[PDB]
Amino acid sequence: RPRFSFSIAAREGKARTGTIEMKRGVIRTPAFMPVGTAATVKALKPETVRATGADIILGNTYHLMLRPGAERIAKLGGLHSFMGWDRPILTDSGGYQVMSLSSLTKQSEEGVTFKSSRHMLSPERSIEIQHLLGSDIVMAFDECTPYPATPSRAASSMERSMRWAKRSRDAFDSRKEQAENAALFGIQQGSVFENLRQQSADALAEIGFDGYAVGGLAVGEGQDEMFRVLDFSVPMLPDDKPHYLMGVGKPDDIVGAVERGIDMFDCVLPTRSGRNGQAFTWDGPINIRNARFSEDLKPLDSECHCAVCQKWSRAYIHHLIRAGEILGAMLMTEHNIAFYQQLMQKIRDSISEGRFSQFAQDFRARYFA
Amino acid sequence: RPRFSFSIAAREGKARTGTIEMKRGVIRTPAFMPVGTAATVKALKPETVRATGADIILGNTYHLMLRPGAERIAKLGGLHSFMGWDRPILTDSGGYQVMSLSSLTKQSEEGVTFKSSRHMLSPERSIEIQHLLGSDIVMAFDECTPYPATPSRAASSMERSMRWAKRSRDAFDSRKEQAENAALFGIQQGSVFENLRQQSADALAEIGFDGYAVGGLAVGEGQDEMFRVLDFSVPMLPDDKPHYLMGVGKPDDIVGAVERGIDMFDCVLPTRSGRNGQAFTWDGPINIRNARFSEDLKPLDSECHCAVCQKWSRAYIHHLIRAGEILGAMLMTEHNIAFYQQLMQKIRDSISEGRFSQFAQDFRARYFA
Ligand SMILES: Nc1nc2cc3nc(NCCc4ccccc4)[nH]c3cc2c(=O)[nH]1
Ligand SMILES: Nc1nc2cc3nc(NCCc4ccccc4)[nH]c3cc2c(=O)[nH]1
Ligand SMILES: [Cl-]
Ligand SMILES: [Cl-]
Ligand SMILES: [Zn+2]
Ligand SMILES: [Zn+2]
Repeated sequence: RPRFSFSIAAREGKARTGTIEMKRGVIRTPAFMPVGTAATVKALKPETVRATGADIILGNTYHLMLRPGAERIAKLGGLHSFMGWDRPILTDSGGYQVMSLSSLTKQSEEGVTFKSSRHMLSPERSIEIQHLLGSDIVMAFDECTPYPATPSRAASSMERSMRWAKRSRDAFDSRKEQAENAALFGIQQGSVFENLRQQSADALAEIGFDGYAVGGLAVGEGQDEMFRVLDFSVPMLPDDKPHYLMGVGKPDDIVGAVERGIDMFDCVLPTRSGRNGQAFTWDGPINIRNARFSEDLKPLDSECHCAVCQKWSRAYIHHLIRAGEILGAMLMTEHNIAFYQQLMQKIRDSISEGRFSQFAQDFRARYFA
Repeated sequence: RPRFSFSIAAREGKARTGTIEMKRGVIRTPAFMPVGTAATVKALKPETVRATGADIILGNTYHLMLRPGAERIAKLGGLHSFMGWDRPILTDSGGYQVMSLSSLTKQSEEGVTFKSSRHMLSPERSIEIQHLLGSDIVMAFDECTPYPATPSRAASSMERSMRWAKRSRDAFDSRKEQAENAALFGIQQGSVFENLRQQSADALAEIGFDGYAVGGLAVGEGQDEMFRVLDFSVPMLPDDKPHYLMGVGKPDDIVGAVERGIDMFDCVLPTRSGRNGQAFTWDGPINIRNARFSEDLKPLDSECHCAVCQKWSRAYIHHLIRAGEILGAMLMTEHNIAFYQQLMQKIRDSISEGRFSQFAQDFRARYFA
């Protein structure tokens, strides 16, 4: 098995489908990564995550460095062994979460100091933490520019991120075992500004990465604006490497992003909203807590192939979620993650068959009916 | 498959091992029933409950009549279909839970009126609710005498329970489909008083039941007293029918109760304490939240055959429970229920082999070391 090999099997417009081969497994693209922030995809055993179709999951440098700790996880055998997921794991670098979740932060050229306990993150420390975790796809340490931002503020922020991208590249390359067994992705910044996105793409390509994330989106800009930025931003990235849209998103966001050349996604929506009673269906989301479901014997979704829809009724799941029962969170989450994976499968198949445009149209007409 | 057939395969002293054959499955005795009060064994899919070795689970008339409702469950196809457990279910009659959980209660010869919403329970209504649920083993509607009680108060209480036992018998027998497909257990009362326990046993035997529960224990009396009462109470029950000790208990309680002739048990301890961080092991319970487990790579128990102990470390489960993660509750609960089932299996095998006395001694020496 290779360290990292991306092959594009088919295209339709800007959309691509293919595979990333890595030592711990193959990732089918476009891919959705369930989020496992605290070394667990919430309410699911890893075997269940796999059974839904997931090829890779996401972990977080920020959360794990605090609890249970990076050195501790390494001492225990690495993140894969610790949580019982033996397939690829992508870890975010901490750059977004530190600014989102920390009470106090101090930003400088060196990195970010923060209070959880006082800690520091820098390109070097982030790469080392991800090494200790045993991440298969390592993200460069970046700065997610707040939205909105003035052109000048976006520029200075993006430029720092690019300097941090080079430092990330160097730290990764200095660690032989990491460079031989893992991959490193760069993160494009530049807010909503075309010239800055271009400068960022140029800087990242000059350094060279295994894949390229579009950072700084899904930060409150809304779908229209996100799509507008993707329209010009994705073509700036190297065509022959994967394109990863961080933190996206709703099913319609995913479809539109694939139409614009994105290959990889992660989002807490299916897990979090599952726990909250929202189930995804081909006819749009439903809230299972609604009284209309109290005696509904149909499964959550009429076409869904998941184990939950094969066995339990809306009425039962309605009862569980109303009662605050853990099994309710389990079943809703398994269904939602399975729904997301089936969406990705339909996307892959339709691109492979040259009918993705029709799929996107059919999907939207029904989902938003 | 027969409606209800109890066969005793082996004995040692007062202990027995055997089988109850019912239409939905065989129950190996002595048996432990996981508790599924809200139509779910908390944090476990039914397939997982079965994988641990459970032959039968317990449901509750009181909880289900309130939420989601007995007529509703019947309309949806019955409790088995609703929750996805196709094997036997025993339902308590509501007599204990109504007095334990209701804010206001009014007791009379007719039954008990209570506030959850105002509701009523009587022998007739209880049997009908259990019919609507589709219970395989139906409990008579009784009164659990508070502890301590004066001899006279215990007597009047037990006598009412016996009148209610006859009414339960008659209501059950009047419902052809229930009488043909389910079994009915009577419940012995009489507090801690030998003469009252005898009068209760005589009354129940005169009426005739498929099995006999020892009621009115595990109500704060402590193990020494519970064992003292079991010493004289169990021999009063018909030898050729199952003996069910309601609400018991800790592993040592179960072993001692089997030594005294009990065949069936139910308790929330393995599930509830699992969620709270207590794991059962052959060397006694441990609290997985304790810092001493933070880097412990051993499984919860060194001998346990469960899926949790085959895959995950104490260190990981410690992290999950500390983090408030749902997977922590899932794994702890699966292990604890599996532990209880392995205890029952060891009990059955040792009685079968005529070495139960030695097992009880060995178990206690190690568990309490
Ligand atoms: N390193 C790095 N990580 C990121 C994570 C993100 N996540 C998002 N969006 C998440 C939005 C969101 C929040 C709650 C529920 C659903 C979706 N945007 C993000 C941007 C970045 C980024 O620029 N750099
Ligand atoms: N119908 C009926 N049901 C009962 C349920 C019981 N449950 C118990 N004990 C439970 C004690 C308990 C409580 C919390 C955690 C563990 C154990 N004693 C019980 C007695 C009766 C009884 O006499 N009649
Ligand atoms: Cl989540
Ligand atoms: Cl429980
Ligand atoms: Zn489903
Ligand atoms: Zn175990």
